[PDB]
Amino acid sequence: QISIRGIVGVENVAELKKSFNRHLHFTLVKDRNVATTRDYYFALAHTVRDHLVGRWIRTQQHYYDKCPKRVYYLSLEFYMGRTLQNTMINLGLQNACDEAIYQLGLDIEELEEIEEDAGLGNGGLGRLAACFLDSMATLGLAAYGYGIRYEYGIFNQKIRDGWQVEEADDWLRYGNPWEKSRPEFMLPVHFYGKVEHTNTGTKWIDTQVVLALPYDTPVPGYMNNTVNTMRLWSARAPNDGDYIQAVLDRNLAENISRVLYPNDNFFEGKELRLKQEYFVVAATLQDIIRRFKASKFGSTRGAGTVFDAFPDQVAIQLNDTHPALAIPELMRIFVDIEKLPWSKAWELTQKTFAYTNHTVLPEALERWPVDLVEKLLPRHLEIIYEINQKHLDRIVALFPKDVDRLRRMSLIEEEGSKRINMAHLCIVGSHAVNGVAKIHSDIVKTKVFKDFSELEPDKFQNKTNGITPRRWLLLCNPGLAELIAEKIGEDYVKDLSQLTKLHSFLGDDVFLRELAKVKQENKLKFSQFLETEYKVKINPSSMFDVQVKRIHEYKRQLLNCLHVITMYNRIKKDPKKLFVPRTVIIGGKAAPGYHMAKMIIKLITSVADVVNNDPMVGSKLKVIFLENYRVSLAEKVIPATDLSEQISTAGTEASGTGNMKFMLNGALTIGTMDGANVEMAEEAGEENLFIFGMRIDDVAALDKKGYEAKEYYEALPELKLVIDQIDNGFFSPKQPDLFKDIINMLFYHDRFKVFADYEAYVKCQDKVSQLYMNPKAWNTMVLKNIAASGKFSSDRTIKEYAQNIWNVEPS
Amino acid sequence: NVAELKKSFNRHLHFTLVKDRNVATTRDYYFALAHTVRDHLVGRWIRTQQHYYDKCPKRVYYLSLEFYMGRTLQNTMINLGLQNACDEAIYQLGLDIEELEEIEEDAGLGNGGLGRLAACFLDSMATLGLAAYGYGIRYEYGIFNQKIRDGWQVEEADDWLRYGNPWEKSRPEFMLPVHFYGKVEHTNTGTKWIDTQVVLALPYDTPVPGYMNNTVNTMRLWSARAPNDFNLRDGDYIQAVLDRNLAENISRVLYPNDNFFEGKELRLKQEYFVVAATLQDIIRRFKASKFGSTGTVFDAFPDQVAIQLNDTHPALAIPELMRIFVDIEKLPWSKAWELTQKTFAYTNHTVLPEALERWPVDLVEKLLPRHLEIIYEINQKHLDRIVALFPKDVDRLRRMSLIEEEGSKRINMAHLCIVGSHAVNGVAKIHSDIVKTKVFKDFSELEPDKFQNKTNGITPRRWLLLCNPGLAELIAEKIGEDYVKDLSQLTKLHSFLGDDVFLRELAKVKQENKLKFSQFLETEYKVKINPSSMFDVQVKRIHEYKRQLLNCLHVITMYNRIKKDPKKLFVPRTVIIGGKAAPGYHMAKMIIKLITSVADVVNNDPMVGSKLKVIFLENYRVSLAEKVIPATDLSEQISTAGTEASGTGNMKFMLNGALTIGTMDGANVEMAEEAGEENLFIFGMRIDDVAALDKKGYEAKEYYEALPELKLVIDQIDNGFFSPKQPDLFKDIINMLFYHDRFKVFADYEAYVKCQDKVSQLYMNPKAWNTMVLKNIAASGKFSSDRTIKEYAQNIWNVEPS
Ligand SMILES: Cc1cc(C)c(NC(=O)Nc2cc3ccccc3cc2C(=O)N[C@H](C(=O)O)[C@@H](C)OC(C)(C)C)c(C)c1
Ligand SMILES: Cc1cc(C)c(NC(=O)Nc2cc3ccccc3cc2C(=O)N[C@H](C(=O)O)[C@@H](C)OC(C)(C)C)c(C)c1
Ligand SMILES: Cc1cc(C)c(NC(=O)Nc2cc3ccccc3cc2C(=O)N[C@H](C(=O)O)[C@@H](C)OC(C)(C)C)c(C)c1
Ligand SMILES: *Cc1c(COP(=O)(O)O)cnc(C)c1O
Ligand SMILES: *Cc1c(COP(=O)(O)O)cnc(C)c1O
Ligand SMILES: CC(=O)N[C@@H]1O[C@H](CO)[C@@H](O)[C@H](O)[C@H]1O
Ligand SMILES: CC(=O)N[C@@H]1O[C@H](CO)[C@@H](O)[C@H](O)[C@H]1O
Ligand SMILES: Cn1c(=O)c2c(ncn2C)n(C)c1=O
Ligand SMILES: Cn1c(=O)c2c(ncn2C)n(C)c1=O
Repeated sequence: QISIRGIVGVENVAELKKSFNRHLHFTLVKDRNVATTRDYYFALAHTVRDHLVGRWIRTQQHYYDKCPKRVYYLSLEFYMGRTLQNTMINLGLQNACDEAIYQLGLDIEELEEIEEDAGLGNGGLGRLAACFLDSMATLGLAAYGYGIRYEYGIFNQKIRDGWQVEEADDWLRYGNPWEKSRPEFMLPVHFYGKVEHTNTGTKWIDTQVVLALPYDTPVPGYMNNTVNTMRLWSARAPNDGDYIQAVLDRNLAENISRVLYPNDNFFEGKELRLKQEYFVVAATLQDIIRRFKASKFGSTRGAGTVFDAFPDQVAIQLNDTHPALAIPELMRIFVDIEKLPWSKAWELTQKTFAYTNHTVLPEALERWPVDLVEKLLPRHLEIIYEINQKHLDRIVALFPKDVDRLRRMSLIEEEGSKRINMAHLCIVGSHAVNGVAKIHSDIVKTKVFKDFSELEPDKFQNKTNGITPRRWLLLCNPGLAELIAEKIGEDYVKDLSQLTKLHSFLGDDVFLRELAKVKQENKLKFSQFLETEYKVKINPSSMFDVQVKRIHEYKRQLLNCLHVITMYNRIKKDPKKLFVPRTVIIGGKAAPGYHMAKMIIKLITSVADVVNNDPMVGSKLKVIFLENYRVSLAEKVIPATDLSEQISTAGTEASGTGNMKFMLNGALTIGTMDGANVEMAEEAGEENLFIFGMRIDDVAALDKKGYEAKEYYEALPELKLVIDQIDNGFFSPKQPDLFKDIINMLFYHDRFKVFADYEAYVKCQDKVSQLYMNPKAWNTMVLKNIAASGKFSSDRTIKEYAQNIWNVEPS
Repeated sequence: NVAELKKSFNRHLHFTLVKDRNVATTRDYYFALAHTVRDHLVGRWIRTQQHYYDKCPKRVYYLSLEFYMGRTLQNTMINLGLQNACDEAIYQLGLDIEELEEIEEDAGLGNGGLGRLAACFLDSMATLGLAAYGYGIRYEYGIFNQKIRDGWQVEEADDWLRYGNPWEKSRPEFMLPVHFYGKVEHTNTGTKWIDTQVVLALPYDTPVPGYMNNTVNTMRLWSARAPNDFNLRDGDYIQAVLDRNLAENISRVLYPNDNFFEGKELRLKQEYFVVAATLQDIIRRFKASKFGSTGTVFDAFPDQVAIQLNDTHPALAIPELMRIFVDIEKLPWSKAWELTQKTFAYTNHTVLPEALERWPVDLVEKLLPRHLEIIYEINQKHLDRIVALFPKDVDRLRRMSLIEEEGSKRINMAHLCIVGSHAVNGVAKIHSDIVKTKVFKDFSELEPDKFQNKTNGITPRRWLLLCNPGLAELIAEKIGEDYVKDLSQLTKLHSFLGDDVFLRELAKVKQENKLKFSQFLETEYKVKINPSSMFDVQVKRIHEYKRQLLNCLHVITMYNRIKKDPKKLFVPRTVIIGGKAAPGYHMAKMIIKLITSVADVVNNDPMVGSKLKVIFLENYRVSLAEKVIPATDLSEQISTAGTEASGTGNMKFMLNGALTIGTMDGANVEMAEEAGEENLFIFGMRIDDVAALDKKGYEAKEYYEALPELKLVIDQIDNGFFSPKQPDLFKDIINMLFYHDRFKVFADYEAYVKCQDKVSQLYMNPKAWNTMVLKNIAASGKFSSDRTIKEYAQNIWNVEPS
């Protein structure tokens, strides 16, 4: 990275200070005598952005000059977090900027903390897109992310009287120094209208128009010359009763990009959401085609622009089914506008698109009513019906007698209200389909889409998820990054598999102590934060037991809560008995319409109030509901964690990525054999994780036999006490019936079988406590996790997409 | 200097626009230049703020719902002395600065004269070194863009901020809360206005450079935003977020009415919004000042603050200041009221009844319950004094009340402004006299010294140096450039009377302007323009009182004369009429359609040819005014006597070498006083003649029957000559002219046409024409807004130019 001492190094810092002062003066228009911390943040942000402009421009020129095949990552979500520190690190500028800011008499941490998260995602899906952008830039791929510039991202969460409340995430209030508005590149998007079938062919007419205006954010590679782009579209009314009302009604078009739908793993079939999906797809495809036509591969024949080489120059990855409309939109452009024959257009379409499936939970599946699609996108409905007809004609030819197979494989679900199965659309319109962990990809291929995989074996793949070690180690845990570098060099950042070199320090007491010291420093720093936000006295010798992720029945924060109450009851039963102290932290947002998740939050805060204030418990056990969990807060809590809770019901968590973050940062994992937890066990050795509970076949057996929650309740005395306390008002004395809905769910409607894993979970937790009392054995197991975490770099993931799906090479 | 401007341009294109030159747009170049120029005033902007903090001059706050600012690039270059160096830098970069200048959107945050006065005043106050800020609303959409479709006005949203605004700086850190609705409790710790809805006011600051000095003042415009904090009093999450639009709608769009009151609740919200944010900001600045430390600190407030109310639109400033002083700062009513009167002054801009702001009490009670209480108390103490002085005069109470009781009760906002201000002024001598001695006679009798005149003015930066550099240069070469800061120096040009070499130079400047504008006209309208024709121009908002219709009758009169005798001598004219109609103003829209209909016939009649062409000049606005005004030979200023409070277009034309045809109305009267009445083409009824015809009764039919030329014109309009596919299209106009014409179009037709004949005669004698032009230009000095501001400063604000 850029030097700070010596002749040149002194000048580097000098220039940065000069640029900072120039921005404060000319850009912010403030004298130092009236400037605030926020002004200083913005002055530094502009200074840092200026430092990547040369590479950003040169990267665009390079892609134009050499025509590498381009990768377009199309997603409704990019969960980017804060940009300042990540950019400084990737540009090799952090040391120099740190020094400049220090010499100016300012506190760099304070400036960095001013920045709002770009919270343009819900959880793992959106964050995967963000990690992927970093990795694709670091590997030199010609890759752009395309999404929506929501005016409001994921809501800011507060807790009031123990319940979640939502506030608007007004992240653009003070502006965004990391985007460049580019209205000259605006493109039209059409809605409603009708289809006309005339002598000149099929026309989509009488439509309403909304403009898509792009905003570009730079995506710097780690220590290279690549600066890629994230292009996010914002909706505007076209410029073309009551004049005043007509002007105000421009708000209706602009509402398309107003707010991120705050649902994680849950389908809500709202018209505004469908508009968002078509909006991002239509603007993105027009932009991609425009760039292709301007490129050196752009050429024209009698029949118009030649698209033969389009899939040799363009790969589009569909992040879940949310941008599934890209398939019929590309066909619409090829057939209605460019006049290609259907067969040729369909062939080009399949070669262009690949689809990533991110969940098998039924409630998450996009099934759009046909009548809604007919109203909003009539031509796309026609095109989808035609795709389905030609799809089913092939199936009839292959399997003349199998009538049910046609029903199973149709893109249309015909019962009651007819709906479009967007996953089926994505499968037939793409050349590759992948899941996000071995266990999940297998379920996708061999169970959920069995009929499709049988006819096209080689279509279905696995690409196990990953995380970027820039944000999720170098940035969030500089202490650990430094320790690792001291022992094995700094080449691990670009090749994370080099972490296996840490195995040379097995049995090295000095290293095991240094590792523990890093964790302790992180815990002390985070404990400062906790004690300023919450009325709690944190026991500094306690095990930090952490479950942070979106609040879900399938992720089973509720199971964790049952264990918290169990520990509480053991303490009250035997005050003098040995207890390994814990700070139990549970955090995450509930989708605002998700009743059971909101009840689970209230249960946790209610339990916390009892546990934290019981003088017989004291420093043995404290419980924190960590508010407003999001990317920047994840960067704080993850490095401070000793035990990572990854306890989804086997078969429900497609991959997980929080699990990987915790593993890389020195926490041990308690979890089920679900998602990538299975592969973490493969890499580190199963005995080096705290694995428990039903596996996917055990869940299947219990489903076959039939799940009777009451049997576990009657059989397990400790469970009985916990449940009776919750049901009878022990945790809600002013409102004894408060948790009725949770009890009813647990006993009669628990699709995720909390009680069935309780016994194994509590036994497993007891083993965790035992190991924690032996620091040498604890930290030895930690070392074995960190040293085996290399597979989970998103650089590895991206190389696999590049080689086996996109057909592009790292550069 | 040139070398560094080029370097700065390139740095902004690279780092600010993030563009390689190989993919740059013309707009990119405009923005790179705009940032380069803005950078040159930042030092003085910051140091001006420091200076006002350090030395504590009394501050002037110009509070207006409108700032009709036009474009900023050229104006800034001129005031900083950078225009010539920028032109050369841009030329060396292979570009044309005039092309870049055309990229900029107008800041069209006004309707017409009232908003443009505020803009001229900001330039003048900065040039004179006054510690002055303009306070208004940052409308997301300004005055609509006007298109003409099938001869009719159509409106398009003025999306002026689409590509950003390089001449503002957002300052969300200085946001302030504004309250609406709610209810009042009169508690033992004071009156509390509670359970209100809150809207945040986010300020955006635009620099206001003085001409060639060290002053850069500020225009601070507020933008509405929804609050974020959760309230325990707090449905669908998505809908709740979308509904933030409702609060943000307050600053969405300028109400596009000129001289017309529309009592919409959203407009009332706009008025309170600008007032509450502005007063809060002024008090914050006051408390932080050296005078903020001190029996109350506010004793010095009116020695440190003047607030000027631009018309009654920010009238709520009076009860708002009382609310803050009494409810928040805990001052006794008597002290608060004393301080309030000494702080505020009010400018009245019209006596037309349809323009008068009268808010229904029930609307104010709902939206601003505490302000209604305060207005009632102001009124009670007001009427108590009147009863004490005139115990037997019951009707005088009715006349002077702030409340009109007749059925639907309403608040007379002008009355509120009068009682709560120490000074009230009209905007030209004729108008200020009517305001004092007729409209508000009851008030002036009790407080004679309260009522003043301040005749309007225009800035000679935008309206001479910028719009007409040839004329500015020519004047400067003869008498130096002291006239820019003291326009009365133009009287020195009188000495060049009889200098035929100079008169030819003057004529050549006009001719160059005409050729350039002819190119614009041929580009935009594809009509062939006769270079030797008199450019006869009426540009201003479309109004019955401004009488574009009367002009149209003269146009048709000329057409008919040509068709009746094609061999006869005819002095050729290009007749240009332009202006926007308020969208709800039916008659204005009919008048536009009549003009475009007449134009279509006149322009395409082969018997007429190059003798006469007619243009409806589309999308009239500040930047287009700068193009047409310098190209004008004859300026039309033909409002009915007593209806135009002042006018300012009239002054612009006079400064730029046009002769004026007009009535003795508004400032036209003072233009005649300065230049000599014989050097204007004055015609028609005077204010006393209009009163006499009102007394007698106006019967339009009598003029129609007595004047053969009028009859022909009217019958043609009436019977479909100008609308053959829609013979009765103009029925509404005809009905109005005969039975409901409050502005007496026919009554001035004869004098108007006879006057127009004299203009044509003079235009055939270039020496005599240009002699009269010189006498107009040389007598235009009074109409500098620098003169106007000096008088406000001395006689109203009590501040000294610096
Ligand atoms: C309208 C405006 C214009 C400019 C150029 C600035 N930037 C700026 O540096 N202004 C100031 C510089 C100062 C330097 C030395 C001493 C005092 C200075 C004051 C300002 C300045 O504009 N003061 C501000 C003002 O007068 O509105 C704010 C910060 O002060 C209050 C909160 C009390 C109202 C600011 C902050 C506002
Ligand atoms: C996303 C983005 C990023 C950057 C850094 C820029 N700015 C910029 O200068 N870009 C380019 C520079 C080039 C220099 C030499 C040769 C080619 C260059 C191309 C670009 C560039 O980004 N080209 C743009 C693009 O690829 O989207 C536009 C202008 O081209 C199309 C309209 C055809 C799509 C632009 C304009 C867009
Ligand atoms: C034959 C002829 C030639 C030309 C060039 C013109 N154009 C024109 O406007 N010419 C003049 C411009 C002047 C400008 C300022 C001062 C004096 C000017 C004089 C003329 C000019 O040519 N004057 C002529 C002359 O002196 O004979 C005629 C037009 O003037 C009278 C009608 C009074 C006889 C005209 C109008 C006629
Ligand atoms: C990584 C991350 C997630 C994904 O976590 P899982 O435990 O895999 O569900 C969700 N939210 C945030 C803020 C994250 O950083
Ligand atoms: C100066 C001006 C006005 C005022 O013109 P009047 O003829 O005095 O009514 C109105 N609109 C614009 C754009 C102006 O420049
Ligand atoms: C639909 C959706 O958000 N799915 C989520 O996707 C992420 C990223 O692949 C997975 O890690 C996670 O297990 C899964 O729940
Ligand atoms: C209410 C309103 O806009 N009034 C206008 O104000 C301007 C500026 O004072 C005058 O010149 C003009 O005659 C008058 O019509
Ligand atoms: C029942 N339900 C919801 O209602 C819901 C949800 N996520 C958001 N919402 C509204 N999930 C995951 C869910 O299971
Ligand atoms: C009747 N009327 C209007 O209706 C109107 C207007 N200005 C705007 N509107 C709507 N004027 C001046 C007017 O006289």
